[PDB]
Amino acid sequence: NQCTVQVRLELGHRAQLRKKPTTEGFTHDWMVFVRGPEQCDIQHFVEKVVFWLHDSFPKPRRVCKEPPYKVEESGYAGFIMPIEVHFKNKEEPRKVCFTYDLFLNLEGNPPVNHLRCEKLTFNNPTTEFRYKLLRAGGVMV
Ligand SMILES: CC(C)(C)c1ccc(C(=O)Nc2ccc(CCC(=O)O)cc2)cc1
Repeated sequence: NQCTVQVRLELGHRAQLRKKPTTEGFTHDWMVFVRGPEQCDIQHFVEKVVFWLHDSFPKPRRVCKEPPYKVEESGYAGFIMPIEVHFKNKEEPRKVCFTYDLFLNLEGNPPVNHLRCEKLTFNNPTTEFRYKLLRAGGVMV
């Protein structure tokens, strides 16, 4: 049964100036996401993604149960965004948290377009979960 499976997640964000600062004077539009690499379907092993926005947002616990795993909002400032990626796994681990640095372009700088690549290593996953990771394009090591 000895077996290690690796899968890849990409977290990222885009930010630029709003032309029309909003009804609460929002200077930026931004978008944060979680995705797989090209030709991988992370929906096979990802139950859901939860984006924990700033406490100042309405309903700041944003849940994507299916792709795209993304939040699009307007704001005035960057903040640290907890992101939880829940797995379709019956044993441990059930999820992984990331602390995402959602930063905006200030002082009329070009738009932000950032990607953070994360490798997840699953040691001795169950038969069922191993199947999901490999279906998603996971690789045995
Ligand atoms: C500077 C600090 C405290 C980290 C921070 C950082 C960021 C923010 C921010 O942009 N909040 C916000 C911005 C837009 C909205 C949208 C409200 C709607 O849909 O009507 C709600 C809240 C607030 C505070």
